[PDB]
Amino acid sequence: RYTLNATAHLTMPYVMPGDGEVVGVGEPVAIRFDENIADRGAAEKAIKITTNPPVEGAFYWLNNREVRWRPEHFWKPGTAVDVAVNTYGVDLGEGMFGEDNVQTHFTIGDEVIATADDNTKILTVRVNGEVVKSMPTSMGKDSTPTANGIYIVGSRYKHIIMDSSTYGVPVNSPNGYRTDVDWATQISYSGVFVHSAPWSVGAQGHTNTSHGCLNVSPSNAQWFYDHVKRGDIVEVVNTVGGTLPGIDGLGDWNIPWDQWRAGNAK
Repeated sequence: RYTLNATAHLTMPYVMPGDGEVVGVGEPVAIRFDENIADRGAAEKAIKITTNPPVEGAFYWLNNREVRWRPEHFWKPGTAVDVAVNTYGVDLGEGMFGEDNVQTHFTIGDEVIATADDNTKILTVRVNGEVVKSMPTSMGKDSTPTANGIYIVGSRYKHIIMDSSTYGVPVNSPNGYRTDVDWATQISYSGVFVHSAPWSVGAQGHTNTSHGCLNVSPSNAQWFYDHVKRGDIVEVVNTVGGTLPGIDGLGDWNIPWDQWRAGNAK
C-alpha cells in the first residue's frame, strides 16, 4: 500500500472517472497507460473493481494502452464504484513494469438518456425514464451522415472551434470546416457533438444539414450543457448512417456483452 488517488523504464496508469466524481449511467471505468502493454491479462489481473450494489462487469481494450470496464447494462443510479489499480512493480511484459498504484472512488447519478430519432428529427431527453426536454434537431446530411448507436457523453465546452482536419478532412475540402460553436457537448471521439447551431434553427426538426453533429437551438444546447454530465447517454436511431465504432472512445456500449465479456486479452 503505497497508493496515489486519481484526481479528475516504467508505465504510469491513469484512471477515469476521477476521485469523487458523479457520472452518468454509461460511464465506463477507464485505465490508460503511458506505454503499450504487452501483457494485457497481467494488467487486467492487477485491477480490482468493487461495486455496491455488486454488479458483474468485464474488461475490453480500446487500444494497446487503454483498458475499459463496464457492466452488461447501464449502471443503476446510486452505485458506488471503487477502483484499485495495484500495478506497482507488476510484470506488464517485454521489460515494462507498473510505476505505481492508483485508486479512485466514484458514484452514479441519475439515468439521463437522450434519444435522437432520425424519423422525427427530435432529440428527447429522459431523466429517470421521464421526458424532461424535447429538442428539434438537425443531423448529418445524407452525404456526411450521423452514425447510429449509443454514445457516452464526454467533455463539455462553453465555446470551441471544431476543425475537420483534426479528423483528417482538410478544411478547404468539400466536407471541410473550421467552425466556432457555443455550448458544445462531445459525444464521440470521432468528432460528434451536441451543440448550439443558430444557423440551422430553420432546419432543426425538418432536415439534416450537418457534418455529423446534432445541431440544436441555442437555448436547448445551453440546456443540454447545463444538465448533462460525463457518462450520460445519447442514443441515435434510424439515420442512413452506420454504427459508431465500439472502439471510438465513447462507443463502448456498441460492443455486445458477449463479445465484450469474452474480452480481448489474448
